[PDB]
Amino acid sequence: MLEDPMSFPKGFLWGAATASYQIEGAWNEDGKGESIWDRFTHQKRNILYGHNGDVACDHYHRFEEDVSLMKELGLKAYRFSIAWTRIFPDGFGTVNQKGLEFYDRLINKLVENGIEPVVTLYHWDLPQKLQDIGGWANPEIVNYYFDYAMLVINRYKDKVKKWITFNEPYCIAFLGYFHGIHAPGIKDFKVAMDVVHSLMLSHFKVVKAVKENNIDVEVGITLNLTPVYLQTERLGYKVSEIEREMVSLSSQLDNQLFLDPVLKGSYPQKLLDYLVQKDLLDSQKALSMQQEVKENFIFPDFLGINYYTRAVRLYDENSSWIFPIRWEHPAGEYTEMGWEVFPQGLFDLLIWIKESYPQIPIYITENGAAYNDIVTEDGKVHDSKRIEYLKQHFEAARKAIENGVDLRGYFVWSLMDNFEWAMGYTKRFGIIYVDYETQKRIKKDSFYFYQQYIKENS
Amino acid sequence: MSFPKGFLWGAATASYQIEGAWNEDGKGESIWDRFTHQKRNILYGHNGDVACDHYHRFEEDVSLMKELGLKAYRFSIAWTRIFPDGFGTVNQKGLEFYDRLINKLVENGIEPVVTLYHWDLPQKLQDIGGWANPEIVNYYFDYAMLVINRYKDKVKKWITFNEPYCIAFLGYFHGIHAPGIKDFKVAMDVVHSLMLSHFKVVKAVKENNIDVEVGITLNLTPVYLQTERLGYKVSEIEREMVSLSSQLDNQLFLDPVLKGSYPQKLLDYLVQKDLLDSQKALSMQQEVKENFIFPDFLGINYYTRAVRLYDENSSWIFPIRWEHPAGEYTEMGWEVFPQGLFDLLIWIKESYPQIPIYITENGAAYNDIVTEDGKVHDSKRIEYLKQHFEAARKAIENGVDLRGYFVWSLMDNFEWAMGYTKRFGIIYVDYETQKRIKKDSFYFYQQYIKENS
Ligand SMILES: OC[C@H]1O[C@@H](O)[C@H](O)[C@@H](O)[C@@H]1O
Ligand SMILES: OC[C@H]1O[C@@H](O)[C@H](O)[C@@H](O)[C@@H]1O
Ligand SMILES: [Cl-]
Repeated sequence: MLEDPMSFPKGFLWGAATASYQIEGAWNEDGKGESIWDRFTHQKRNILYGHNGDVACDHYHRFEEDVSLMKELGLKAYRFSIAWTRIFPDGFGTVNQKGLEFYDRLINKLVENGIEPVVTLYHWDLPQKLQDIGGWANPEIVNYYFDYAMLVINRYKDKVKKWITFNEPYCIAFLGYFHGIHAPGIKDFKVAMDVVHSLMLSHFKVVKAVKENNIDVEVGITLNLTPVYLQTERLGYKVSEIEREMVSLSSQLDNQLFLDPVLKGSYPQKLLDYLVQKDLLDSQKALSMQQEVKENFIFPDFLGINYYTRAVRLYDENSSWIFPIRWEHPAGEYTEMGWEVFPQGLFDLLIWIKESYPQIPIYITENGAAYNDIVTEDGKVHDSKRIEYLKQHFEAARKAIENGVDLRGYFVWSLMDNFEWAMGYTKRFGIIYVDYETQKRIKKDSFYFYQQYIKENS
Repeated sequence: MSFPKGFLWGAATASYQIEGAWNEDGKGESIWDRFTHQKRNILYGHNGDVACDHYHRFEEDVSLMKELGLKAYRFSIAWTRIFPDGFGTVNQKGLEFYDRLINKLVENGIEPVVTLYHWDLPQKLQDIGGWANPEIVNYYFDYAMLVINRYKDKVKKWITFNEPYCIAFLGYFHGIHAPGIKDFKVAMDVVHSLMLSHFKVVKAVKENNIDVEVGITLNLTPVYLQTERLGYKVSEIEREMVSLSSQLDNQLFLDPVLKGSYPQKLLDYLVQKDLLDSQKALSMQQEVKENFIFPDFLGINYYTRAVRLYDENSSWIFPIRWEHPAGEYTEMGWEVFPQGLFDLLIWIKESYPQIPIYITENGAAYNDIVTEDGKVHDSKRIEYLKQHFEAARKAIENGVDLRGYFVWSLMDNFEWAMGYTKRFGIIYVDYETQKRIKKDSFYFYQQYIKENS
């Protein structure tokens, strides 16, 4: 007998996500200090086409129009980040009132319109003045971050009930400090590992203070997770032990390095051991890292997940990577990022978290796709592939819920086309198209699709 | 709007990829027998010792061709089956194999098209420098003329080389193909040995009034600018540097083959970057000019395009990087882009002297699964072929002298450094049993040939 389909729970947070550097512009206005991304994009050869976020989507100026679009869409929630440099131009010291006033006005406008604000405290825009003294590799950054975080939490806790300490610490550490393709452009694995640990301790400090002081907000963190699959199993071959081990270690670096500390109070020990055995990490640091996460661990209120695609990997002795593995690209649909469209990966990932970690509310804090959108003569954007991407992932999410995953919300990346970091403006993820010459917002077909989807699933 | 009368609908294979019997009947060792027998060279330690065992099973395979309704079949002759040491003693068992294959093809009304060299140089000749040793040209020529003279009554189309780009750069620069050397200057030597080898064969055929056609197969990758995809203005430096990268892929072999000179701006760039001795640049142009002869046809292997853009940070020999456009990709990580085949063919027609063109390879790798009822529902391969057939048709409609189309491949086979992990066949091969299973694409193509002939 047909029992009602499990649907999205009541109160499920259908949302859209942005980040301060990617949309705000006004990079030097009203006392805002220089961020590491201001510095990074103003230097040669770091960004495609020499693009920068000086203006971006001009959201600092046009936020009222953007909240109006959010209201039209029927978003239950909006995830955005606060620019540390608008609050503390120098990272610490004097507070910039005009920065507070911007966020006061944005947050109030959201609440007036019935949209739940969800704030990312750190989405990659460290004050350049703190980078000048080591940045995340300097242990004292932990305290400067904490002071910033508690200031904005105490200011906005009446209206903002969900706080994300960090967006994607994997990217911050390894892209910012190992690969150097993101600000601050450093290229040193051991420094990247110091950063990993600084971010964890920062996170725990904020979670601990909210709990200890009985502040009525929820604190979580956002991790990018990329489910890893074996090409050997795709081919129907037998998997060797060495391949199983090496691919698993590569998966642990992507997926468990932050998940394990955040939810279980320890780093993945096999990965740390490997990194020590390959002289990529000092034994003394591996040991102290482990001791310190255990000492400081506290369980968060929710887990945020950024999901886009999977990886398919296989053993490769000849590889120049830190593990003897190579990637394979399975046949199928790919985005302008060269990312495989693989909704099953979202389902598999969510089931894996349910089965492998203590229960915790989960939010998908980012999911979306980049297509080379064209504005038609009638001023429309017929982004049918984006619609299909989103429909399929929404259904992956539904199915996870049907299997008892505690999913409480879903934030499309992005509300609007924006500055895609080192790729500049070349990658469009919006459900709203932004003409960068005029700053006109054009609703893509995906906007109308999402609007209807929310209506039918709330 | 129709395919011309007598259009050669075909399928293509290569000796090392299908034959097996790698050391039977006195066959010499090739650089691919050596390459696959060293560790770390091929995925999963795969080798071509057995492959599809076509050496033994060719009669079944020819019946499948007949069933398919192929007008033509492109295959390669293994030099090491004919001259085990590359020169000297002629092996009769080798000759007898190609005798029987060619006879069986002709008997079934299928036109044989022979690639003389599809990458399997005798190891004995590599021992003395291979394609970098100028004497190779004469060893190759003697092999070529022997087989041409033997089979010219039944084989009217001969391809000197399959993809000299791959031979030189993948074999002698990147070293991911046999013989696994990594030296760009040696690769440029190889480029030139291949061009002179080509001209020598074309010349002897025409000079001796041998009634066959001689061509060459080049892999061509049409190149597109990400900057144009984004609707931005193109800078002069990007246009120049991406253009140089396309010339290395495309014009480096086309220009000598059809026009009798190498692309000068590329040579100049390679000289400027100490990638090519100035002296060699000069001699290359002079020697190609002296030996140039126009061929009877051009073979094109087309699979995909490249989208490129400028990158000063790049570690490649040009300051460029690739972009991956949104769309469908194959198991090779290749964009499905049938427009690239049309654009490429219009470009050949507009840029070079008129010449019959054959698509000597086109196809796609998908991760084929045999169902529980013994079928393979390769609907994506069907879609791939359908769209590329339509691009070929559009090229004809627009005045391109396209005279045939060979699907890569008749059957799943050894995909070089990827081993057996990539399946390009319209026929599935179970390597444990050597069973051939017709994929859905087999019947699609069967029907398409009947409707377009
Ligand atoms: O690359 C697409 C998006 O991926 C997310 O993980 C990041 O948080 C965003 O800042 C980025 O724009
Ligand atoms: O990569 C697929 C195919 O591409 C062609 O260019 C080559 O001639 C074949 O030997 C190869 O298997
Ligand atoms: Cl309080």
